[PDB]
Amino acid sequence: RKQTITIAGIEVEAEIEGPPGFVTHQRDKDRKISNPTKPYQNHTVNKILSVKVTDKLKEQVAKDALSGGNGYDEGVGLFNNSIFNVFKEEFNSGKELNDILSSLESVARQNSGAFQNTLERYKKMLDSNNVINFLKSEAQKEYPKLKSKFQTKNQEYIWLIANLDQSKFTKIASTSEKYLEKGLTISPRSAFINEAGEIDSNGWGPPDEYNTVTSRLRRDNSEYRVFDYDEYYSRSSDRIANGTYPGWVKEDVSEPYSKKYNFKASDGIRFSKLERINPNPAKGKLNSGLVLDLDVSNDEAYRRSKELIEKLQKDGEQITSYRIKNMGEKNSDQAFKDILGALPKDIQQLELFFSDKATNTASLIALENKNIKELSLYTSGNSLKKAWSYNPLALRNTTWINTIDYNVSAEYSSHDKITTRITFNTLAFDQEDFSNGSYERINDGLRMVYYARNNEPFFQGGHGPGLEPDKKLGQNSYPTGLDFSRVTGIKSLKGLRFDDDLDTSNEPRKITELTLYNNESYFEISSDELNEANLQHLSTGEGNPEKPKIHFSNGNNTTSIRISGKTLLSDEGRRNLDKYFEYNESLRNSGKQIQIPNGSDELKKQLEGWGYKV
Repeated sequence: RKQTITIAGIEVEAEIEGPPGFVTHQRDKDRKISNPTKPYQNHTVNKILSVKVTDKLKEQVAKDALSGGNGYDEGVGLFNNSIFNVFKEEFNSGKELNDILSSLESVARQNSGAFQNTLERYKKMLDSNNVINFLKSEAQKEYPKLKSKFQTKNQEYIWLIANLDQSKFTKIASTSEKYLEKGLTISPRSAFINEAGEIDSNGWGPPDEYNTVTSRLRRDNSEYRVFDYDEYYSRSSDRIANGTYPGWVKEDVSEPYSKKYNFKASDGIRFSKLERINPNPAKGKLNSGLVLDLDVSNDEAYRRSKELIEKLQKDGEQITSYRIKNMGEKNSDQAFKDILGALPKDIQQLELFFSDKATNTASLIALENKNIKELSLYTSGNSLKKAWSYNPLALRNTTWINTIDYNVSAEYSSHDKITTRITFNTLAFDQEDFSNGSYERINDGLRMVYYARNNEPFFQGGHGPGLEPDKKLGQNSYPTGLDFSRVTGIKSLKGLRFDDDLDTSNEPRKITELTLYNNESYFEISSDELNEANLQHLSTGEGNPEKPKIHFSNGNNTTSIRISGKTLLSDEGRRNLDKYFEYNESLRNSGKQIQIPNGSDELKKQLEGWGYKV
């Protein structure tokens, strides 16, 4: 304990602390609901509690923020970024002081987007104030006779920044000292100057040896991928499309297999083989493998499908992976439980490219006893769309799920197909899960993605892992909604459990969207409303302005909530009864409730019992 580490090329004494261990209970192992082999761990490298800072280091953090350091930011630092080098180059040409116009023609026009955000790095100090005149190189004899001569503020700012004095700026500001005492350097790519002539930033970073997300990706790309690679990088959207990996070369080898399996060139079947650029002499990882595509929306590869995947066993063959491309792109109901069930007992990779137009996750993989699991749930479209859902039990014994190849961002043009992993944010249980009218199996899956596996980066979605993902799981993201639109028995949240074993040390989970099975113009709920859960449904609530959503499979059932049985409703019964309108955009037409003609009719605001549509 109390070792020394080089934070910024300079050795400093630090409170480096042990990385947490993910405690896996025997209930997780005995219910078959842990990750199946070598439990995944999020923080592969240490946190820093504090660095005992010294002037020798906080000086270098300024020299780095000014110069661009000597790493990834070495070219967008505060006094050698791209815009500042276009001015400092032109100002060294011999032209008279009127030449600021030639830099004005370089801050509008095609450069207009790049100057406005790079100017703002200085403009938080460079504005009209008495303090700036100390921070020019030697121009104290050139500024106060020139203020009235610039033809616009967009000239005067350029003549400012081209003549700031680098050796004056060696001072870190207060907020970026506390982040350095926590062990983080300023990132030169976002450093900016404040009014007192001192440096802070919109962004920081740890030293790379202690960088959690870079060390997680540098491990997961090395072990879990089947086709491993050494970098922290995501795959590019076109490497996702072309079935190709960093450090691997892909051969199409289809035509020799076409001689054996009678598929013609147009059919939407290809074989490819991946081999490494350098083979690895070690045991236990592939030096080559096969990827078979099945472009199922071509039709020919959907007729020639189930028989093919099994022919590719009985020929005496050992395929590493499959690319079920364009699932549903030509007709939305397209069935797959037979084809996706046809696979071996061990699978290394699956690329399932779902259609955005289908949104149809038929992926009940039916417990293929292990996947070494480059199980990737990719799409050719809007991968954040709130209609995406997955069955959690369908992943039970897959060792990893692809959540590194996330590519979607604001850049891409309208007319080209991006490709990315899905941000799954809802769970879709299906009709065989609620087996004999008991919640036993749904409480394995609904504990799987909320506790037993909730330190893996896939069982998380649109908040990622939080602070200490292996020890305070209550802080992590989780899939924020339930879809029961395919399991006809479930009328409510009854018998579902959302805190595991130690209810103080992790937050009880909550949900935000709930879709329920329904078919007729009404929805009928009977008397489970006394034991149905309210406190599960409040939308990540701190006193939240927004509301949860409740939906139905048929989207138009306005008539009423219908109610049956002898039982008179308790205090909690009125609470749960209100939540079926309060959260229910399909049904906020005046709170109408049809109690059947039997029993007391004990309420004020409730209807007769007849329900025929006019």
